Amino acid sequence: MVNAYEVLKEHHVVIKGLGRKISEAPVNSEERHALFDELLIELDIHFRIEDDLYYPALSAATKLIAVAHAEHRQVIDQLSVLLRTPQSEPGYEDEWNSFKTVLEAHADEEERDMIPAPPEVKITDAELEELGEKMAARMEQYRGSALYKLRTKGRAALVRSL
Ligand SMILES: [Zn+2]
Ligand SMILES: [Zn+2]
Ligand SMILES: [Zn+2]
Ligand SMILES: [Zn+2]
Repeated sequence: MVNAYEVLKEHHVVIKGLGRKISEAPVNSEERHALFDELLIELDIHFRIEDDLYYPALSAATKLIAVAHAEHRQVIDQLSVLLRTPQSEPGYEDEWNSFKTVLEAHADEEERDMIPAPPEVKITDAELEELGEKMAARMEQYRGSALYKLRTKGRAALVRSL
């Protein structure tokens, strides 16, 4: 029996783990480039399940919902800056660290304020299980479409979809 909080917390662990593997791989290595694509896939589907399923269930917390969505903008805006410095360029590792910091702050801020749901949100244990089930299935569906984009249309197309 999984629930919505566990789905998101377990996926934050995945994302943080990819971020650590990226950081540990040599700059501009084949390994680091593949790991970064893997992170983009997981990030794409993570923000979508938050925006499409989890945050709507929490809509009664209007101020924290606004902050949550603005924090997504923070991550996407920083990703745009990161992609303007390729790994072959001297300032790349500074840009990667700046992005990693913003990404890690997403999860930390969410796990402070929004997991579990804020007090204004009335959601039952049974509803959290059904929501967790829907999120887990939607994650598989979204990963399929994210991969389709990356495979058939490229990394740029996957970034434009965030
Ligand atoms: Zn890998
Ligand atoms: Zn988020
Ligand atoms: Zn969003
Ligand atoms: Zn999250």
